Amino acid sequence: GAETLPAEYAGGQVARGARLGMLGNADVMDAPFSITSYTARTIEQQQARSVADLLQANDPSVRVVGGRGDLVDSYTIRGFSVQNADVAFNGLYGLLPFWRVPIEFAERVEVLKGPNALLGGISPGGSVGGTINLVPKRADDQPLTRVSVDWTQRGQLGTHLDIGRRFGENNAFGVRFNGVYRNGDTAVDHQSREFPMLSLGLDFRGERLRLSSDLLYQKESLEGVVRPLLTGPGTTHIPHAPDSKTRFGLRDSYLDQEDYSMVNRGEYDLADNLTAFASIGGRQSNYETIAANSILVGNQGDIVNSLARQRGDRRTYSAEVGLRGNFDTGPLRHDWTLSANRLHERLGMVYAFTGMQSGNLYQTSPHTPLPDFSSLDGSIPKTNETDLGGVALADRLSFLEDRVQVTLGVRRQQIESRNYDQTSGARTSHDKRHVWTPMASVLVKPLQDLSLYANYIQGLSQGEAAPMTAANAGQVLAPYKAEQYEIGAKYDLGGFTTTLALFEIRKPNAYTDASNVFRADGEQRNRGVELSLYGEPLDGVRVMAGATYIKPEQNKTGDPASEGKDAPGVARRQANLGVSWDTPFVDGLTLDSRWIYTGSAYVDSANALAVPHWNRVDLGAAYAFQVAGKPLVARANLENALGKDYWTAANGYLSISSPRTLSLSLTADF
Ligand SMILES: [K+]
Ligand SMILES: [K+]
Ligand SMILES: [K+]
Ligand SMILES: [K+]
Ligand SMILES: [K+]
Ligand SMILES: [K+]
Ligand SMILES: [K+]
Ligand SMILES: [K+]
Ligand SMILES: [K+]
Repeated sequence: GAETLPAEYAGGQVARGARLGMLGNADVMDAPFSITSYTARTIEQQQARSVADLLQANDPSVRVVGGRGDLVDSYTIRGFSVQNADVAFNGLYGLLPFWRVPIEFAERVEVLKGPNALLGGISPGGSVGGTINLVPKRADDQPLTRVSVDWTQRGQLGTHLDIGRRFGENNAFGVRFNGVYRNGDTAVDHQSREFPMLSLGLDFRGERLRLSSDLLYQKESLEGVVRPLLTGPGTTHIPHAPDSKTRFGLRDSYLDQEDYSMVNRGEYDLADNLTAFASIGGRQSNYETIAANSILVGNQGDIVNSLARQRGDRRTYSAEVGLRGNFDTGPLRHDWTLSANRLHERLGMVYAFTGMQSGNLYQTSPHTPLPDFSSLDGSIPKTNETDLGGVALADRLSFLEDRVQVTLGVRRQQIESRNYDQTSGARTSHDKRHVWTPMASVLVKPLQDLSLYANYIQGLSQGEAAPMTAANAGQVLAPYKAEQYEIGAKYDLGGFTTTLALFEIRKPNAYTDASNVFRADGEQRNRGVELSLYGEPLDGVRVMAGATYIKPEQNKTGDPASEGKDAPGVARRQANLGVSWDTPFVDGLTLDSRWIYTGSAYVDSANALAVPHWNRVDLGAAYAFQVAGKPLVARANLENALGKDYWTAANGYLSISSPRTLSLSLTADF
């Protein structure tokens, strides 16, 4: 079925399938895309708390910007940015915590590489690099009464309860609750963090009727907020990264960020070859912050911290309804889906940038003045209203005993947004557009264990508004249509799988031309190769490895200083290697190592500002034992074991590494 949880692959660290938006779940070997799905077991073994913790440690395609000391994580995938706000939830946008998705309630975290507008519609944030999808935990038949306690340097103490029960005839009903409370000093100087999280996953499985409800509350409170380093007009070189414990932004920064959501989902089998489905959900997101971005001034590490207060009240609704069925026109099977989706959001987002305070990269900042930001006090006005709605039709044509599979789709995507000035309430912009966006794929299975494939699909982003500097200040540009071609090969030898893919993604870029009109006449052309190996090649020895190579060409810019140069914040080379080993010499003892590599990259489109490659090494240990009939597992995670300090490049800015960080936990099942 479309919604059946894909089984775990050999080794239990990844799964055998993942969601393809409106098409539902597909096995890796029947997906004409590059998909990876990480399991709860991998989450729990690595003591990963966020999407970022997980993807950075394991995935060769994903690299994190911001990091855990910052209020936000973003992701780069196939040399494009992917916003945390663009992470899906069972294939739906707008329902997960806006700045940073927690994963201690997740059964899977999945990554579909490359744009996928046909499959899911436009992402709220306009991301086209790839779609990250979280699958919520459900209650298993066996009852779960799990408690764990944890410690993370320097003094964060936590507790996590995971309780599940199924009930009724044939265990038709499921209830799974997760609660976390984690609090205390982080690894970084003068920083502390509080984190409460509550989730519930509720399901009913009947004969023809399948229902679920997911609820989530979370809050992230920071005392001390790490922020990026911006390049300044005459930066000529990027200083060497400081000790990752140093905190060189605003000493008395804070964040309070709260997200909560609910989504209800259903299917009903109207006949043996016809199923209706729908989902309705929404999200409230409350944001309060004072912090500062650090700006490079000169070239020996001096900075200026540019202070801001930001307050946000964000209210999102997200829904889908559709039909899927199947028929035969002779030797050909049709598996068709007709879907319609809607995201509606009202946001108030106010800010004021006041304060410029001198600091240094190599120094943890002292207490400094907090400007008077009381002009943002009171109720937060509406600053934006957005409505994204689409209708799609797809058909997977299966031929020759399902060994050839041709998928075609088209979607009509509507976009509408209105903006209002934060001070005056004046209507500033109103964008209303539509785009038709198709896909086509083919997959052939020469062997049971070998799949070859090609796809074409697009990605959409809402057009930018012209900066106030420009001749066309305020004017909203047309949507950016990204286009992907990909081919690849997947080979499953039973215990492990190797994949290869080649892609290209072309996308318009906007810039201010030499006559001060902001135009989307730029083109980026990202072409790359991806290689992966995963599974359990020997008994008790699990491996996840991979490497990418990408040429992220700014193939059209006008400006000769940048033309045909590399897009900033996009390393050409990346790789990961992870090994998890059950020691045959001690019962219950498993040892993990990981190596993460990121090649050199640039911060600027002229490519005068390069930042070096980097390496991180992680070490883990888990020890499973019994006490009084009950299973316990003690774990250790050592992230960045070598204590390396490194910049991650982005476009016009960089984010500092986290320090060497030890986590310990004990888990008990009752
Ligand atoms: K899934
Ligand atoms: K890995
Ligand atoms: K970012
Ligand atoms: K998308
Ligand atoms: K959008
Ligand atoms: K957004
Ligand atoms: K824990
Ligand atoms: K706005
Ligand atoms: K590069």
